[PDB]
Amino acid sequence: ALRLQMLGTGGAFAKKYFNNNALLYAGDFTLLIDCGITAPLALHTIGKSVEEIDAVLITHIHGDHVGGLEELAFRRKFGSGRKPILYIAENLVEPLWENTLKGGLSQDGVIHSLNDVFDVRLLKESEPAQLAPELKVELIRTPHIPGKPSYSLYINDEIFYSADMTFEPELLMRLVRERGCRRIFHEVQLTGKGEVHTTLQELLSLPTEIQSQILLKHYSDDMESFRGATGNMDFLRQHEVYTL
Amino acid sequence: ALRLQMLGTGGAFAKKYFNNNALLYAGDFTLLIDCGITAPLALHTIGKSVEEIDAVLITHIHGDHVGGLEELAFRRKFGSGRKPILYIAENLVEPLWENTLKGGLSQDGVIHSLNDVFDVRLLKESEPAQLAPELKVELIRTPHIPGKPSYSLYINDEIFYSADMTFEPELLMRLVRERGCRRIFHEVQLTGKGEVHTTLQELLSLPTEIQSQILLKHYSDDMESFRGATGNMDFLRQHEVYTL
Ligand SMILES: [Zn+2]
Ligand SMILES: [Zn+2]
Ligand SMILES: [Zn+2]
Ligand SMILES: [Zn+2]
Repeated sequence: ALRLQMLGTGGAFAKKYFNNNALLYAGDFTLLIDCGITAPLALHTIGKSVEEIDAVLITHIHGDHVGGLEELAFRRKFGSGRKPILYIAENLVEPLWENTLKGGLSQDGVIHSLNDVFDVRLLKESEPAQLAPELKVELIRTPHIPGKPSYSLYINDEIFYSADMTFEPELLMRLVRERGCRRIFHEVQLTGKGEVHTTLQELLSLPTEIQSQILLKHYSDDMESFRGATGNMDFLRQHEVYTL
Repeated sequence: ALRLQMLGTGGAFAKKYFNNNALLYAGDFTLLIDCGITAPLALHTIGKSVEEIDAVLITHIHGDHVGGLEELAFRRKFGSGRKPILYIAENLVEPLWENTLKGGLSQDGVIHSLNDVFDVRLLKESEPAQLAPELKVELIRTPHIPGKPSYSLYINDEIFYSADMTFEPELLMRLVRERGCRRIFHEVQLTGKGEVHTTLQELLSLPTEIQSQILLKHYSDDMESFRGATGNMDFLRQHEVYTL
């Protein structure tokens, strides 16, 4: 059975919680979903070696989702030398390398492209990929920063992992209505206007049945002020291991 | 009098110590020297608001020195809106923006260049700059990664801050002999071959008088195994406030 453990559950600036990055365990296969500036410290905190990461999947380009990749890449290069598999949309490959990782990683005789530190495997929007015997993943293009591609994930045909996105209640409802969706992991912006994130006020306007599927992530340091005030939804606990 | 507090004293992969980033205090003026993936968490740990950072100086492009700049930039943009001053060599401006920060920070109507999030002030190699009444800083070009510009700092005409560099004992000796150098903060690679860092074995070959000036930084998680074995040198303590 698939297992999920969040390395962190926090929004980009939270300090009680690490960056919102997920570990999925399918048998011996370990997928890291996003790898922010705190992911190395978070891995250390739960006692997980970078050698145990079989693949990394990148949902969009922001420091709390890609800022730890340089450390992961170098440590694997200097350790066993095994390049982690990197799952990513084609339209994020060039920005991730050319505008994010190249500055620190590149070195004349040594590292020239993403392929020198990762085993790059492109995912196509709405084309499911069997990552491992019990782990199927489908990218869904969703909005976050205008003009920048960002993605959510549909897992094993029944788990929606929102990653970072603005409010899309028809998407949620359609996944539950047409695609068998049973569990939803949704980011939430607890205070302020939802310009590039989904607010708690927005999620509370969802129908009761959709709220019952939702565990909340990517949240700020005031999360404890809201415990018990999220209707039928609840907050993911950082480092807890969930089955499914 | 000038004061120094390391946000972290660790090498790039250390987990007992944060990334090797320095705070300098000259009266009310606060300079951050480098801003790695751990710098936001380290600032939080010592209770320092990002609003108190008056300027940031970048010695070279690596995640443990620039990987926290995206979070600093965004938090200042969304907070008081005051752009931090960024001191940097001209030949690092384009790689820092185009190949490191642009991917996550850029946004069509909003952020197009480094100047949209920083007040960029170029430093010239070997041209001292008075940052504040009691803080003069001079970039010295030193080797670290072949083909990449990286810099050390000469402060108030008498403090050498090595930042990241390979072994340059004639430089040290010449600064002590010709330029009045009284204190040296030097990176150290405790184990392994010194390909892009200075090893402890190398520093131990320095003359006794030069060792007496040196406090060690950028060190790995096995630092405590070496305490008392560094001749007349000693290890910097993370978060201690030093006068000078
Ligand atoms: Zn995020
Ligand atoms: Zn984001
Ligand atoms: Zn370094
Ligand atoms: Zn470096």
